[PDB]
Amino acid sequence: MQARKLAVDGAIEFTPRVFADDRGLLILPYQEEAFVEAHGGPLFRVAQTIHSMSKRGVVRGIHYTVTPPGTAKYVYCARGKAMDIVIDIRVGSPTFGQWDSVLMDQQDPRAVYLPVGVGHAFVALEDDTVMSYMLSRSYVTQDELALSALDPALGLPIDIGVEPIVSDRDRVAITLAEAQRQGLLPDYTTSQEIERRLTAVP
Amino acid sequence: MQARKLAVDGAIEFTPRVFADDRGLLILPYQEEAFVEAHGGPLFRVAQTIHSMSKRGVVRGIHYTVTPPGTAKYVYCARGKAMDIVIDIRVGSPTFGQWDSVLMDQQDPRAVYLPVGVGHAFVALEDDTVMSYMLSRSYVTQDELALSALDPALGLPIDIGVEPIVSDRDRVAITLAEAQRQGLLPDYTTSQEIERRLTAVP
Repeated sequence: MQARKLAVDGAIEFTPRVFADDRGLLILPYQEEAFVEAHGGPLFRVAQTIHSMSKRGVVRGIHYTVTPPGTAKYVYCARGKAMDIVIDIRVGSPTFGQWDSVLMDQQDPRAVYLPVGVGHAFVALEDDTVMSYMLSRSYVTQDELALSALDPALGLPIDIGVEPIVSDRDRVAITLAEAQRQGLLPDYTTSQEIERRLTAVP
Repeated sequence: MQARKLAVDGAIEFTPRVFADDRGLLILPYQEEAFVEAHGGPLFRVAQTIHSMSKRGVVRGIHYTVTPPGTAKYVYCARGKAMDIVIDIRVGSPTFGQWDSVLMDQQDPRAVYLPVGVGHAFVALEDDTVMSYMLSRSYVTQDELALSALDPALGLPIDIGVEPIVSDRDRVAITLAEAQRQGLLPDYTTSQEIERRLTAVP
């Protein structure tokens, strides 16, 4: 497994080796040793997993959790192809306002660790695209917020030659800048404090 | 999410609700609230995850970890269709020698919790069948053992109309009864002690 630090502080891209034989294939998308090497502590205790399947051109996001309590996540594409996007919405971060993207396909699988306090989005590049997540806390509707993924200011890589397919909840989301002004974005220091507790060595 | 106790003591089948809209589908395969209600404590800390893809007719198993240290697992089928099998190989268990099966498909997805010390096998019923696992311990070859899935004493449902595709290691694995005589099986009391430690509350 190889790890590569992303441009959003603390986010990490993991590239597992793909093992093949006459029965099929195997990857180990999350590995404690590689994870600790790159992050400095183990994964958060897992509270919930997600399996989402999307049609081509679907854009989901930008999603984040009110912080505190916040949520850290670990995601990979288990079927199909996605452009995964991490957006740094943590006020005070050295990379605040920046985003980075990871192409996730089945030939060269990659997983991404999303720190507490960051935003997540993706676009499905094929039908039947499955995004598989581990989360540090169960989804609580009241704590789950969104930002506009289509915000021309951000210029996310979510246009693939078709009209983006977006839920009304994601479509009506306020922009990063509006959320900042309203005091709705996570604080970087607070997010790192929470993250350090979630990923502490037991 | 609904939980159902399987015939192997401690193994549990979870059935998540499938949410659908014009973008696709979503399930939450692992949910802490439901899991804690059914098992009595939260999932083990996740040491490693697995993404295994198999051709139709592949039979993997029966697999278990030398105990101690043992491995507990949580598994679901993320693509394709599998007959998932849990086999109670724990000497001293009240359900020793029994097995149960869970049909894992994309229409009515089900996940299974496998206690420490049990055996696991499955048959892929479609090509490109993906089995997705969370494990309590990283896979160590020397600690990973096999039992015969074709054992006439068990009568596992693993022949589906094509010649089974089986690794050489699985093909020559000894039977459960023979492994018992040889002293190679997990002990139930030991297994339960490890499981209690892994899944303790706070």
